[PDB]
Amino acid sequence: WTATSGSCKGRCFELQEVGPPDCRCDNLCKSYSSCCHDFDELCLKTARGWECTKDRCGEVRNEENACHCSEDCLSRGDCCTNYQVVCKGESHWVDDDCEEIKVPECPAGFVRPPLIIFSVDGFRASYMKKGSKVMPNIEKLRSCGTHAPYMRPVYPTKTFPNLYTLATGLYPESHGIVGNSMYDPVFDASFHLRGREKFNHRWWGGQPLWITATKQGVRAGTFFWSVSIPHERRILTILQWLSLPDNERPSVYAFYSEQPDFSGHKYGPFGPEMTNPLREIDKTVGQLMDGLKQLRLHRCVNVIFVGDHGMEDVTCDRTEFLSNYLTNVDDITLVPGTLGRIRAKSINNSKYDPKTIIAALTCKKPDQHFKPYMKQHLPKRLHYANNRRIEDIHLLVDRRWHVARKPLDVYKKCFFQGDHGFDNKVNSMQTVFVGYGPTFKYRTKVPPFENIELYNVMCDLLGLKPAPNNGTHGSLNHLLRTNTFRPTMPDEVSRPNYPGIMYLQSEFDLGCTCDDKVENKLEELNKRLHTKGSTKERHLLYGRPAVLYRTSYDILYHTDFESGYSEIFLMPLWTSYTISKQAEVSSIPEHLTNCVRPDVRVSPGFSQNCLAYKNDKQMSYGFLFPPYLSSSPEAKYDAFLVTNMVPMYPAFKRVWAYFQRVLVKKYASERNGVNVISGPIFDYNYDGLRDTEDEIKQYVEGSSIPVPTHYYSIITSCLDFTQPADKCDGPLSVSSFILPHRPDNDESCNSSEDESKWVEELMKMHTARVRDIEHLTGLDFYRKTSRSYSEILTLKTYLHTYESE
Ligand SMILES: *[C@@H]1O[C@H](CO)[C@@H](O[C@@H]2O[C@H](CO)[C@@H](O[C@@H]3O[C@H](CO[C@H]4O[C@H](CO)[C@@H](O)[C@H](O[C@H]5O[C@H](CO)[C@@H](O)[C@H](O)[C@@H]5O[C@H]5O[C@H](CO)[C@@H](O)[C@H](O)[C@@H]5O)[C@@H]4O)[C@@H](O)[C@H](O[C@H]4O[C@H](CO)[C@@H](O)[C@H](O)[C@@H]4O[C@H]4O[C@H](CO)[C@@H](O)[C@H](O)[C@@H]4O)[C@@H]3O)[C@H](O)[C@H]2NC(C)=O)[C@H](O)[C@H]1NC(C)=O
Ligand SMILES: Cc1cccnc1N1CCN(C(=O)c2cn(CC(=O)N(C)C)c3cc(Cl)ccc23)CC1
Ligand SMILES: [Ca+2]
Ligand code: NA
Ligand code: NA
Ligand SMILES: [Zn+2]
Repeated sequence: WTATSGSCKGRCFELQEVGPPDCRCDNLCKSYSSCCHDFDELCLKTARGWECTKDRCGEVRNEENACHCSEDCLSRGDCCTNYQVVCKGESHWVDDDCEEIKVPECPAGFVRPPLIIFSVDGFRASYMKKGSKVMPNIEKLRSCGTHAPYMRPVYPTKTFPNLYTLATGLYPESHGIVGNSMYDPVFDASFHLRGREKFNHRWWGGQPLWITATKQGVRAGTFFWSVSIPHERRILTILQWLSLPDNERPSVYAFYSEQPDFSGHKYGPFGPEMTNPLREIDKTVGQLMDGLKQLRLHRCVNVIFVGDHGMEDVTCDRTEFLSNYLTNVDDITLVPGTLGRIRAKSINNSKYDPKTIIAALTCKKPDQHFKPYMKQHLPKRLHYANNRRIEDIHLLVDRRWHVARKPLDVYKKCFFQGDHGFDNKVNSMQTVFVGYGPTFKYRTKVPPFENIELYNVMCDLLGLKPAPNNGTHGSLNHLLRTNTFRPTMPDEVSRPNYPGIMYLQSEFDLGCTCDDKVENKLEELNKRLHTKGSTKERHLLYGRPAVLYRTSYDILYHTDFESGYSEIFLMPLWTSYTISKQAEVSSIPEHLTNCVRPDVRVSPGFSQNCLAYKNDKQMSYGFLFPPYLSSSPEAKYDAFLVTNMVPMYPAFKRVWAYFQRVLVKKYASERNGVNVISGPIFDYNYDGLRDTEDEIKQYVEGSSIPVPTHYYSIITSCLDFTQPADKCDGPLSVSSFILPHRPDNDESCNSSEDESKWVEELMKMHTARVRDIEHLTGLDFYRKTSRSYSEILTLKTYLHTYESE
């Protein structure tokens, strides 16, 4: 209930929100039906429109006008944004040459440059270039400030998950807004795009920037606008707030545009009707910048122009129907469209089974345009699993397609031509970032980055300490002229042991065999030097990774590779080796086919055993440093040490052997050598974080050998590929993956074919940032390079996407 009998006189767009039953005058009151009776009359004036004309100049102040062209309007802060151009001979901001802003040029009483966030919905990254002729104001921000050629949204590339990610620096799984539509089984409640449940504070996790600001005494504009308030009025309201006395004036502001998303859904991303919405957004940007210029704030304020996601061509005839796959289609609830989420229709149904639902959806039609996944099997780069609101069964839909339950859902709901929501590495889903202002760099292009990184930078821009988030603070320091946050490397927690030869062969009872019984002073000293780390500078190029948790591990050196061997997990945490462009691939000699060798530096009690693998009918083993890449027949024996062995499903060994035998060499040829770090990952509770030993759900049968959920590799080389990986003078180049360790290759529809037809496609899907592997392993890589730490942070957030230009 609202006693809407109070009045808005002198309160229009008030910054504090008044509590019920008293009526509201703030920019959100409409959306709650809580505005005072006179809100429209007083606060939403429209008379005479939004622009000054020649014959309004000097005019007597008429209070009924939307904006003013009277002589006192500058002092009142309520001129039409074009007042000085029309009435005072000034130029539009867009018409002025750009001049570097080396220092903030702020009026007296400004304690910091204010931040204005200009957010646009559905603004696809290619619009920056393709629409550049019809967006001169945006083009000037882009070319004169700091810009990325695109910014990567989070998955799902929907509106609510992305806008709230932008505001919090968190993955949707951590902030809680995991879709525009959600069911929370603990609340037993639904969140919708349409309605009143989406207002309840229990849905919203993390700490959004407006809250961070307020807690630390930085004043925030009310960030959100009821949909019916027109853009011109949003802008004028912002500019009016900018004229408040020092003590009352916010330091951070937001503007939101429902366009171009609204038209893009109707017309597709490049429909001819899309030009006008782009012109209109540019005009709003012009109005803001002209208004800042009139207030002498145009060289004081930092402006972020930022999108939530792009837009793809999608029409009703490209819909897959679950009714064509499932018999029991009435026993399921589907969240439909550009992603699919499936759960039981009734909790009381004990005949519901996810396993049979997944199988019925798996590789069933030759052209199938979606792929089912249990959520823990989704590519780890999506970070889309650790929330009770994310249904166990997920459908990843191909770009340009929809999934629906039954054909009736699509005609008792073609309307639309555009949609978004697909995999966040899809080109069409990429969106925009431009920063302009004293704190941003001048005419600077920065590499593409993820939207999770921006919360830290907005905090930096405002002098705030960010709440804990998923950005990597310092990875975007290269966007900024100053205010940089100077990160330090985390301290190593566990130091390694360096074991020497401590055990005789006969102390081992591992049930292993090796035909290594084939037998010299110069060569003997040589092998000893290798085992003490003589070749280590070759294979460990960036220092050893640091272990950031408490554990017991050994560094083991070899001619061809170095490893950090965990006495707790009984396998390496990491294995590091360098392959030059000139390296040769050899085969495993016939006599060495089943060779496994005890490692005389490591006790029997901290070793794996061959008997466990013999007894476990489901599990085989592989090696982290591959025998195919040994530098010599004698060095090959090192690759068969029990301390280089890891458990692998036969199905997964198909993937791994092809990576090891074919792809590593291919990369070394293409990249002029590669340094490789590989190892296991244990993430049984799918939180994206290293498991402790008590969380491991699966062991090699009858043993304490834990089974990894995933295998990772990090492949580094020189950015300037004219220099070899092992002699690189400058920036580095990386690609990584986190491959799911699965007992089958059901994920890959073409897997009955030769690995050359499917394995690389699987790996590309499971591409990863080095930072993702850090969270999953508790390791810290690139500790000893010649590069600055912020540049290394940028390299660790890099994701190799495998999309065309
Ligand atoms: C991305 O960045 C984010 C932010 O840094 C990372 O997320 C953090 O990870 C931490 C570890 O997983 C986690 O720390 C825990 O804090 C617990 C207290 O949690 C509350 O308080 C915080 C602080 O205000 C708050 O943020 C939390 O908010 C969550 O939950 C609410 C409502 O439920 C949501 O609104 C909100 O969206 C958020 O949900 C997300 O996180 C939770 C986990 O907290 C998930 O379950 C959700 O699905 C969702 O993803 C909370 O309101 C604290 O209780 C924990 O301590 C336990 O474990 C420690 C080990 O140190 C141990 O000492 C304790 O004994 C304790 O165990 C006990 O509880 C167990 C569970 O019942 C029980 O089994 C035991 O027997 C014990 O009794 C823990 O320290 C932190 O909360 C989140 N923060 C956020 C915002 O998500 C994220 O990891 C990063 N991702 C990647 C990939 O890097
Ligand atoms: C980008 C940014 C960075 C840091 C702090 N804040 C930011 N922004 C976020 C977007 N803003 C809005 O006004 C929002 C608009 N919508 C859409 C909405 O309401 N519809 C009905 C479709 C939102 C939906 C959500 Cl989940 C959250 C915010 C908004 C401005 C502030
Ligand atoms: Ca985990
Ligand atoms: Na076996
Ligand atoms: Na298959
Ligand atoms: Zn949309």
